[PDB]
Amino acid sequence: DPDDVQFYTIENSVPVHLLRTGDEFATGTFFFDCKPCRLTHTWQTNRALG
Amino acid sequence: GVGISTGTFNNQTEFKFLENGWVEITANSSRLVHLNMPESENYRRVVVNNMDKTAVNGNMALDDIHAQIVTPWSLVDANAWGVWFNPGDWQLIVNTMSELHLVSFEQEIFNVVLKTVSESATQPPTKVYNNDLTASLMVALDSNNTMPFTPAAMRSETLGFYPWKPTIPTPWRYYFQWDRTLIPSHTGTSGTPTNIYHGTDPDDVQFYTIENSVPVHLLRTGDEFATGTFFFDCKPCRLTHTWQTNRALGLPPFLNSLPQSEGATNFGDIGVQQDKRRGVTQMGNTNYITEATIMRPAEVGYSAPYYSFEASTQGPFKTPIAAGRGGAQTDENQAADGNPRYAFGRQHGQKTTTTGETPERFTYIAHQDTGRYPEGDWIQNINFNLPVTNDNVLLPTDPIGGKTGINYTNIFNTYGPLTALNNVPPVYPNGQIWDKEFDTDLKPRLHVNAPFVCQNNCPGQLFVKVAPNLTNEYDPDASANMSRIVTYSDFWWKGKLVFKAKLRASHTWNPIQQMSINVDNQFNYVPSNIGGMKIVYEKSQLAPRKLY
Amino acid sequence: GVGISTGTFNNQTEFKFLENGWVEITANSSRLVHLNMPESENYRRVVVNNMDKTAVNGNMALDDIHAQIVTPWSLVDANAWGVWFNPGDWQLIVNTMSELHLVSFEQEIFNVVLKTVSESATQPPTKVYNNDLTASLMVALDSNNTMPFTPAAMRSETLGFYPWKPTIPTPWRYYFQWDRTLIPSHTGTSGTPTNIYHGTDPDDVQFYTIENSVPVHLLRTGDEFATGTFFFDCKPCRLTHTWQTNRALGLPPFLNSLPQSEGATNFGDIGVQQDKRRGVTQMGNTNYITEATIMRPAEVGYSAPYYSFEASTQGPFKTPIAAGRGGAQTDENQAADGNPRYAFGRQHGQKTTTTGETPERFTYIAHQDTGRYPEGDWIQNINFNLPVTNDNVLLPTDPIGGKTGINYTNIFNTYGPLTALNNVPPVYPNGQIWDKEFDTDLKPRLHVNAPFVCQNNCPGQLFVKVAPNLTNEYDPDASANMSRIVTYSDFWWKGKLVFKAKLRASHTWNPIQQMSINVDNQFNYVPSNIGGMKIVYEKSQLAPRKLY
Repeated sequence: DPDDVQFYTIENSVPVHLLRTGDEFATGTFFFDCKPCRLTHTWQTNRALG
Repeated sequence: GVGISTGTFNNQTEFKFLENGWVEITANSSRLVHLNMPESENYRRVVVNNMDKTAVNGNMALDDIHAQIVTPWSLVDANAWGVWFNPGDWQLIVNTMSELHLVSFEQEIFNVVLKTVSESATQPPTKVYNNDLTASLMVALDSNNTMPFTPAAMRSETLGFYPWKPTIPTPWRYYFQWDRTLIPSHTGTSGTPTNIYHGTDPDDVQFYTIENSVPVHLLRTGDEFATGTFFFDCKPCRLTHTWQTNRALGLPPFLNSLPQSEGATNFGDIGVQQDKRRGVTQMGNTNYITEATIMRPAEVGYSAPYYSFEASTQGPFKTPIAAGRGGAQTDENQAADGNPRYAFGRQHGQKTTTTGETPERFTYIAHQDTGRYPEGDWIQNINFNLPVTNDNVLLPTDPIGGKTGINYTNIFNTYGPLTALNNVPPVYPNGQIWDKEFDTDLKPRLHVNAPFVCQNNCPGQLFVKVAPNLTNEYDPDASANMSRIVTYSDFWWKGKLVFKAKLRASHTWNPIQQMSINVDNQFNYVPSNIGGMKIVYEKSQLAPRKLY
Repeated sequence: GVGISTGTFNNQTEFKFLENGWVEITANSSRLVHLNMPESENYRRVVVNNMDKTAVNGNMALDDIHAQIVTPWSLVDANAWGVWFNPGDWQLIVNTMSELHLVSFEQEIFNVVLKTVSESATQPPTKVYNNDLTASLMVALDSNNTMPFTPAAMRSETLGFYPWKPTIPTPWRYYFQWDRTLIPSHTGTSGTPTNIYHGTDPDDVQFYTIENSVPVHLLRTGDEFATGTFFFDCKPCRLTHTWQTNRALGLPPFLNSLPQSEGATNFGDIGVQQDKRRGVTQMGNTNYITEATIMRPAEVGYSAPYYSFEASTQGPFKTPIAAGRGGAQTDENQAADGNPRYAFGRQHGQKTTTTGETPERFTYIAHQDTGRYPEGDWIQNINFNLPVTNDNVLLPTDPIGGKTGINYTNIFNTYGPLTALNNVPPVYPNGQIWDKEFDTDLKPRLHVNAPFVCQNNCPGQLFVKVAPNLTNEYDPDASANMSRIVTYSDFWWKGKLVFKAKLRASHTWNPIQQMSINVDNQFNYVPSNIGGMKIVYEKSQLAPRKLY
């Protein structure tokens, strides 16, 4: 579907870095936004409530 | 005063660009409203019983039985896109903005006029129109939103869409509780299914009057009225559509062989045995990793029962769906459920000069691919032995209940904790703009009739009425009907809707889909030699957006 | 240094909305340029004589005789739309802005590399590529604009249009004065018309060298170069077209009779005898006031001689015209003069994967109706007796000079003090962006090749060259040819063009013409399975503007 068409190129969208031996690159620190993950499992079924 | 105008006409929409690509659209709309005295000056409690029509087995969906309160007041409703923007403005919004924010609303009544028709029943019976200088128009703004909410757009009863054409308000009426029972049947259902209108549960009874609830304003020519500014509370509306299906989420398979030559048949090829590939699935008992099989993060869209009528305390009703289909498979011919259909008149799009009383209509096929092709669906036994065997598959083709025109997709529902969907797109010009949330403990995730639902606060409705213009004879204790001087009023209504939009940015190499005039639609945007006008509907989330 | 990059790749175009609907577009373009050592290390003075071809009577327009100076330097030219914007960006500009302002330009050379090809003439003769770490690239920026201006876009010799495809600069050459005489003739012209290349007027001689005029920079890997920011001086470019002809200026005639019914034949009618109407004309001896006759304020467009070759000191040349035609009458078939034609290669639009050396081409038919249908023209004797008599009319049909394929329109010129025209519209992507004004006392009102002419100051040209990589043997007094080590260089070029645009506003009820992708053009904006790419040209003043 022509209205669903999206051709993306890296070159046109992100700044590109050329690194030679002497160079290096570093992303800085990114902080996430996420609810915590539980490390425990539950075992109670409707049959075991109350 | 008598010879002094109390207002200004303004139907100019202003676009004021701010910083960081934010525009502030302020839509001005002005109309001349014509209003007649009421049929009666009473509240009427009426029942509609078309039992005769449902009396035919197989016609239940034709049910119209209801009770309602008929009031001597008229409703001034301006909540439909067509009231505020023209084809020109819509193009601007839709082609260049990426999100819409409804900010506020204001309306005012000015340049009120009341005349009285006097008939000089002559040879050729004549009638003289005279100004009633001391007569009053009655205005009531239910700002505490006391009265039940009745969006006139679901009946194509809003103000009209053209600034140079006078309009009229609608007679205000609201639903009154009733109890009705209707058992479905079909062509050749022996007997007569119960079809009963039981009446009213007394504990569900609520009779409302304007007079007892809202402060009423009497305006004479010299007067004017203005609502102040109401601010809405609503999440923004996106002006872009999504196109990615579960089938298009994430990393595609790495192709071990790429076309060497151009050619519509020169495909590339994954190079690995479907039962020898790496990756994740949720088919614990299979080694086949295919695009239909590989794991996706959640599900875009859901399956819901189709042409499903449900029944509660007051008759059957159609089960609503958040998105229909259309595209590769549905056009007008590949007709489905979920797509809305709009019927309307000369004041809202039907060609002006057209003679004939058939409404003008259209089925809206959005652009966000979030629906379903039920025909492509299949259930299959968990053993997953593959060229599946007729009795380890349920196809949209096998009949359910032994009905040959019913399959499991009509009763199917795949909504669940992984469902992702989008709110409804705007329908220009016949669609409603905002809607009142339900005062229900748990609320609906969306409304299929307006992209904007105001939660905590909505503008109240505006009611208008010619006050009673009595004659010399008037006896309140007569069981007769009050006799009035034939009075009518014309007033100017001016409304102001403000939006906030954000400008779109290109992100792909390729161009976007834009609304544009062309040799085939051109004549839909200009008058006829007769001055006939029409307002063809348009789509709104033309550009794509990535879902993930 | 050796292991240190001296630059950054950037091909991102930013759109930054300001106040009051002004955007500031800043186009970043980055390419990898490949460059070879020069054929020779000398300036060469060469003449091109295709006398043999013009030797055929009736072929004068096929003339190519010229003299030029061939230089050991290459030109880095980035002045073509396609270098800075993609189909995506163009859509944004063109559909939503109403005027364009070219503000500045900057370019820089980084990450220079020089290698030397060493051939190990083996069985299968081999060649090793090695880095020449101490070798230098030579850069010269003629910022005082000393050298003669040579826009590489008139030869489709600009940097290429795709950021992921390496490119190359063009060998710089410039015109050297010559004197030539060619007498026109035709098929069957008895004899041999003089066709002489006389040589050079000594007082018109100007031999220029880069070395003697611009400061030259030697850059080694560790080096980098950057032009600073140059600001242009140019009137804004309109992104809208005009459509009104002399025939559509001002108050139309009042119609005394209007259609009563809709119908493509239900016309309205002026109700007054053409010789009995009021109004103004410039036909002092007539009482007929018609739409072709009534007075207009000035003239929109002008008539100029067509397929007119003029001759001066150096051969014949085509007379240029400010606008061609096309529309109601001209399409590819209704082919005319004034419309430009573009021929180009794989680096600038011709499909990448296409085999074959025929250039890719296109004739640009603008959208501003400011041209002429010479076929509709007529001269008529001043007595104005009306059904004009064959000898009181000169029709585009009667022959001039007794030639049957020539009429007065081919020699006609109606340019004068009432002429109103518009500058040339932008041609994406093959068109040139800016041009240098002529250092002439009186200047041209426009340039038919670029919408932007910088008067007082233009950015200077950028010249590049591999410096000589000599071998052990080198004798400056030998009449031979200097022997060099086969060296070549690759460097990254980064340019930055800034524009200022204004956002458009709707002013009509009806929508505008917008650029949009569709099922027929869609595949022109995405790669092939082969990775073939193409860049179809587009139009730019899509929306209308009122002239008066």
